[PDB]
Amino acid sequence: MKLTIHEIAQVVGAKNDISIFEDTQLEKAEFDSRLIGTGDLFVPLKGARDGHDFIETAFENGAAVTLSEKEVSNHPYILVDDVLTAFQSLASYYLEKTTVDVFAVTGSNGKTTTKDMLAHLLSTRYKTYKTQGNYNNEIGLPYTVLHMPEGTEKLVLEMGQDHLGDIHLLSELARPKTAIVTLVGEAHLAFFKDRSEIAKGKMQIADGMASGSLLLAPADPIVEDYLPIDKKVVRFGQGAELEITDLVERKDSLTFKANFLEQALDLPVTGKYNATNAMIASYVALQEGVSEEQIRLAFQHLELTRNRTEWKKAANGADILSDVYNANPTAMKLILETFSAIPANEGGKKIAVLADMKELGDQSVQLHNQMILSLSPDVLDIVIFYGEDIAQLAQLASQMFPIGHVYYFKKTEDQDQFEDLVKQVKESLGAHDQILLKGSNSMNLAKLVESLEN
Ligand SMILES: N#Cc1c(NC(=O)c2cc(S(=O)(=O)N3CCOCC3)c(Cl)cc2Cl)sc2c1CCN(Cc1ccc(-c3nn[nH]n3)cc1)C2
Repeated sequence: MKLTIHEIAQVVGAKNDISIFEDTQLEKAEFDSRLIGTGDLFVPLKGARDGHDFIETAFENGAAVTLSEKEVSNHPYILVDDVLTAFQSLASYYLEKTTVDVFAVTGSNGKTTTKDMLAHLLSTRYKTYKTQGNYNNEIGLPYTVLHMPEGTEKLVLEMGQDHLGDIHLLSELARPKTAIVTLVGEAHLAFFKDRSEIAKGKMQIADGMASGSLLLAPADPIVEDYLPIDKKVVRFGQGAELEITDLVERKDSLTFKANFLEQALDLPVTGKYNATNAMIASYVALQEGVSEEQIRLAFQHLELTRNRTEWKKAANGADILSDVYNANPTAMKLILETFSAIPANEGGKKIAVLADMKELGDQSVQLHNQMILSLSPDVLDIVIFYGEDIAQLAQLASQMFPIGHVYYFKKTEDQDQFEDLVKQVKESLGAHDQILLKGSNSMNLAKLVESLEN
């Protein structure tokens, strides 16, 4: 991260006199104080708590400077109207400074996303960096940019949306050289009206691109009204310019042929969508001087990530939302908010299962308690709590919810009511229910999610 204090202040329109402080070359930028090391930039954001509360901890951990919306006594600080806007301005600047080629991709559906496939193909030739996990939003994307290893030649940025316009912002921020749009399987759509509005939002990905730049978009007509006018658009799907003409899905792998490729590709995954993802990633990689042979060998060893978190089904028909990514309090708040904003299926309830977050140190109990502000008796019919640090939150919810709408199960260094928790979830979960599970990744949460799926 080639950045100094005065340079950031310049870039973000610092409102304080920065010359008071040394112009130190910075190390990395973090919004999670646990990740701060010597020489870092702290970025205090509105999370489950406002990151301003953790500025002192950041400096104890070695931060050299912090962005801030208020004066910070006894520490170097960069005073701005809004930290996140500053963060985003900084990432956009960093892209201008490094002039890295940016590849923007939407839509993350399973265990081998277009973002991961594309980065993997570009890596054959180029120092390539990419969005890690699900860091694809107004916070994750700027973080990704600022974490790009010095010398990177190609940067693959996934861009997600929760509300229409989210992708416009990210595209205008990143100014992609090239973009890919894929459509997924909504199930239920949270803050989006219908499939058209979904497609509208995804096609904003081309908003920040220069005329004549390449955009891959599906053949599906839902995107038609939203096609850019001044980009080079290439469609993919049955009948379109890019097309899969043959496909064998085996045991645990798949072989397929794309019209524009000389030979079949082999992938060590299953599913239609993956062949499509492979195909469109391949096309772009070809445009970047990667050979078909390089692409074929590359796919012989492709990474599977965690299943990019979404909905599953229990074997009784219920809708499971298991959120494995990001075991931190803000991610807990946020998934609570998202899950809560989904309407319940006709005939069904909404159940949340919450377990202890880990590595919150001395602050663990209070940060769990903080989730009370994200729990609403109106939308959540049953909240079930599992762990030890989460006990006080369970108590708070039991006071704030109707009689009988909360359950707590103990998990300590000795006692463990996992067995009871499982029974209770099974008894409470109807065929038309929605159930959210969120905690750290434990063997038990994993055993639970599995007793439902089975
Ligand atoms: N709120 C909050 C906290 C965090 N929030 C995040 O990591 C975070 C996580 C997310 S996110 O949802 O995970 N996100 C990632 C980016 O892509 C989008 C999805 C987002 Cl959008 C935003 C934030 Cl700000 S991480 C974290 C917190 C609270 C405190 N933490 C550890 C800690 C422990 C002890 C002390 C302490 N205080 N006094 N003595 N010790 C201070 C901090 C770690």
